[PDB]
Amino acid sequence: LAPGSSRVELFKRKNSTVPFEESNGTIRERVVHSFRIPTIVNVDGVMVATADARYETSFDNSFIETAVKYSVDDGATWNTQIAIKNSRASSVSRVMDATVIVKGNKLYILVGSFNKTRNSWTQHRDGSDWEPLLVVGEVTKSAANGKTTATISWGKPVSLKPLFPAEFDGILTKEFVGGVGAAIVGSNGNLVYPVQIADMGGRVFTKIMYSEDDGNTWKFAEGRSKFGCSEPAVLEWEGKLIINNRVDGNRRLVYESSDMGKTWVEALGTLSHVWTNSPTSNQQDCQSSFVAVTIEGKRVMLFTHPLNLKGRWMRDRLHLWMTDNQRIFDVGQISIGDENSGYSSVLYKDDKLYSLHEINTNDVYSLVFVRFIGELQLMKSVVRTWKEEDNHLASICTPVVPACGAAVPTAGLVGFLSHSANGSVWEDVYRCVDANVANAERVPNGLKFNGVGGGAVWPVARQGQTRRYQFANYRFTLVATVTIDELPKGTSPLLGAGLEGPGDAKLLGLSYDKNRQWRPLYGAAPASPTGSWELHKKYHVVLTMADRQGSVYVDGQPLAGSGNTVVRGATLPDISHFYIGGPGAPTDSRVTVTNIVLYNRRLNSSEIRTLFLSQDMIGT
Ligand SMILES: CC(=O)N[C@H]1[C@H]([C@H](O)[C@H](O)CO)OC(C(=O)O)=C[C@@H]1O
Ligand SMILES: *[C@@H]1O[C@H](CO)[C@@H](O)[C@H](O)[C@H]1NC(C)=O
Ligand SMILES: *[C@@H]1O[C@H](CO)[C@@H](O)[C@H](O)[C@H]1NC(C)=O
Ligand SMILES: *[C@@H]1O[C@H](CO)[C@@H](O)[C@H](O)[C@H]1NC(C)=O
Ligand SMILES: *[C@@H]1O[C@H](CO)[C@@H](O)[C@H](O)[C@H]1NC(C)=O
Ligand SMILES: *[C@@H]1O[C@H](CO)[C@@H](O)[C@H](O)[C@H]1NC(C)=O
Repeated sequence: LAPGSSRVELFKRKNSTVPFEESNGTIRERVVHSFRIPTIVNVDGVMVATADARYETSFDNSFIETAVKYSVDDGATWNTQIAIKNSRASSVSRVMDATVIVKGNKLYILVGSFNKTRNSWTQHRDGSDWEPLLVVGEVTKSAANGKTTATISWGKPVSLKPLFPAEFDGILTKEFVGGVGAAIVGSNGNLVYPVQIADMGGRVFTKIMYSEDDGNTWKFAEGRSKFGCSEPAVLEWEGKLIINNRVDGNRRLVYESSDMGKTWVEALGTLSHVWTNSPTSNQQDCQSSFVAVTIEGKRVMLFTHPLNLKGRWMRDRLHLWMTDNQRIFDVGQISIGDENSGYSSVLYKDDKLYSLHEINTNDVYSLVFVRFIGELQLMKSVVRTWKEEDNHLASICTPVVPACGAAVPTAGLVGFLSHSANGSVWEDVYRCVDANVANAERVPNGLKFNGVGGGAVWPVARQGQTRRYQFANYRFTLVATVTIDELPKGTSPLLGAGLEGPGDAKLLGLSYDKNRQWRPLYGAAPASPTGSWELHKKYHVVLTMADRQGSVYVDGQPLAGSGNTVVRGATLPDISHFYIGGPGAPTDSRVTVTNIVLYNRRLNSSEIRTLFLSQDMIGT
């Protein structure tokens, strides 16, 4: 966990007590084997932590009730209750998997309820022992002489089953549950719940169940995920709802929707497929928290997920990520060493960052309450860097084009390599994904390469487990200022996006040859000379790839062949990295490149001219 940060075993396995109330009223303090499925929120000043209180064993299909522990002193002190009771219909009756919403001084909890099944939910024969329960709680935060206090009265639970269609587009429905963890209140005031639906047969999938009348009605919105998507999380971004899904056996799928879920678009230019369940991505996946907060004047999203280096359900190394839907920063591990963590929750309150997440030892589970001093600190530092640079760049008077000129483009400006560097790392100005460097010597705002393999590699698939530049495969705009320093024996590489796989494939890219012509590479079509360039002279290159199409620009003008289809078929390309210069063959590209900019969209033509018109102004 960050140096400075700390934690406390808030819901301690086999130690902590919950007031279990017997059939006939008596209430007894009772030990609880494992506490799993945490969520901690902030109802009007009073901290609320909800969880599965699994009395006898950690297994899903045993006896479970929803416990809370709220507080009015930022964790100094804590009270404990049992928010929802199970039916008590057998020795496995349970309510679980709370998905929580907070509006005003009310808490709307949504849990799955089962009576006697001993197998898990997707494999049930019908939905007859399952019920979707809605429960509301109200925080009453009265005080007393320099000492606030508070109560939470919980209401009888209400079943949502009569409002669940038997059919979705002809998909027979079996059962549903909320996504797990915190959901939200829409900026339009709706109560929105991401929910996971199992059909008759075990296919699972995701949807938005919302309320525009504070709890009284619920509507199942038109759109859905792909099959294999479960435990969705949700937040609102620039008028849109963004739904991050858990995906067993594959990479995490992300969808955006602008109509409260009526239509879903897969977020291929931003967050989809970036995150995953294990280095090899074929393991069971794991719940995540995905929360919109404002830090240092700026709205970012916050995302938690373990690396699972150990695999299966160990869920070691919980991580924390922060993104503005453009850049993605890895804050670090919020958990200690090789401990096995699990489902987590993050909460920003009165300028303090916190977490409530699982720890697992021999499958007996605890919930730790963590204080993110370190992380927050680091988080502000980079939000400061994003604002700081966005604004700078957005404040450069670029030249007026014969019709101050249009702004330097910063929207979806993902990364940028300028002046800061050394012999083996060109650093990202937006502090997220640096460049790996070789045989280079510094020049203002960039590197002059010279030597076998001199160039730089901006990891794309080579990034590894988490793939933060996953976007390039859908669209990108790669920009750079260059000169050719020495003529090439034949043809050498200048700037590109090269393909994972055997051989030496490139998606789109540009090279120069012995004749002083440019050789743009458009997918697998063979390079063919075009134009003229003059050693030493400064050129503005921009490579552009969208709609499976590519274009290359020199001096704001597109070279011949631009627009050529660059990849065939439905699968997205798997870009390995972007190359600057000439990072098998002993490639010695003798060039100097400076100020490389990266965008998650296809900049436009006037946008490209803005950059061409202002490249001697963007540098750090
Ligand atoms: C209803 C239920 O089974 N809940 C469990 C869920 C589910 O089992 C699985 O995601 C696929 O059905 O999994 C997990 C889990 O740590 O993986 C915890 C949940 O409590
Ligand atoms: C519960 O754990 C606490 C934390 O250290 C400790 O004080 C105490 O020994 C434990 N009580 C039990 C049930 O043994
Ligand atoms: C309620 O149930 C418990 C369970 O053993 C019993 O001992 C308790 O005193 C009961 N209360 C009454 C008044 O029966
Ligand atoms: C489950 O059991 C309870 C307790 O008797 C019953 O009233 C409830 O309605 C049952 N319904 C389901 C979800 O099968
Ligand atoms: C080079 O600089 C980067 C950050 O600028 C740093 O991570 C690296 O360790 C430095 N030194 C080496 C060995 O390249
Ligand atoms: C180019 O895009 C910029 C910003 O996204 C915008 O100002 C301008 O209207 C666009 N021009 C075209 C060609 O649509």
